[PDB]
Amino acid sequence: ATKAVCVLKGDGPVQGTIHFEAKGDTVVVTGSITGLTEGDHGFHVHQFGDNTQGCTSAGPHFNPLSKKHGGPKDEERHVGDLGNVTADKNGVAIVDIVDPLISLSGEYSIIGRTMVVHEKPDDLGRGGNEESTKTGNAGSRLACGVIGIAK
Amino acid sequence: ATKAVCVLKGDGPVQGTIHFEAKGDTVVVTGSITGLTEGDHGFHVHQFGDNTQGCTSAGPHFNPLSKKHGGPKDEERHVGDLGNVTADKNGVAIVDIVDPLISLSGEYSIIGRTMVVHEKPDDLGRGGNEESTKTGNAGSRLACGVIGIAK
Ligand SMILES: [Cu+2]
Ligand SMILES: [Cu+2]
Ligand SMILES: [Zn+2]
Ligand SMILES: [Zn+2]
Repeated sequence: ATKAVCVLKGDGPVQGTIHFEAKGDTVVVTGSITGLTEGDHGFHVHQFGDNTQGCTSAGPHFNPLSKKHGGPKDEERHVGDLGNVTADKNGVAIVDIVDPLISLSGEYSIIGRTMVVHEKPDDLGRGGNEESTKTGNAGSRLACGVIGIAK
Repeated sequence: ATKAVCVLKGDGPVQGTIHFEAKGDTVVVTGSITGLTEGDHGFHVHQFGDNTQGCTSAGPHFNPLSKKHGGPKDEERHVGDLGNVTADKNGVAIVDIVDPLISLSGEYSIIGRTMVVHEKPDDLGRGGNEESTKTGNAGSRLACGVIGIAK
């Protein structure tokens, strides 16, 4: 309801624990992802909490409003579009995102969906090519986990 | 949501995929678990979809009505009390459960909670000790996963 958690795992070395907390009409996303290459990595909620085929079965970006892909600060974005996390030289990205569109309740609830961190930076839907309007050219899914209710 | 899914894993060899489907006011639970010892094994929805410390962080049986532990056919049961799955001599359990109390939406939704399969049979709350009324003496948590929305 007010707190959620996600453990991201994959076939490679990328892992992390993400926490979610409802604050006013926002959700605060914190935690850290480890094992990344230094630099930016796309970071989105995908539609399905389905880990039967790794991160592949998570489906596309959570997009209940049928909008094009964007950055978290854009009006035109998927609900799940949380932009980029940035990993330091040691491969650690400290996640600190305050987002007004995702929710832990109601129609926009991300409970039971999947958090995904990507191989490449998210171009935030500015590129204008076809792939940018769906995924932001973030490339493959390095690690993922199902978003669960937390104590 | 009308469909849900769970991938079970643990520290040992126990693995399986559980599927959930809403039909009217019931949820149909199906799937398979391998790597179990022969015989019965407790099978419950636990409160938190928190895998940060393996199955230990899932918390207790999901219990919004503050009842004692029981079997799924009892009124005096936890919402998460789905009884026993049964593994054959080869360690394979076929899951086939129809339950009217768990739900995939609303107040008793198990989306974002944790499915857990246990070391020992669930005595269904009729073991005669204080432990029976809490866990059914199912023992340790062999494998678990967070319940996610499925396509
Ligand atoms: Cu993504
Ligand atoms: Cu249990
Ligand atoms: Zn997107
Ligand atoms: Zn119970």
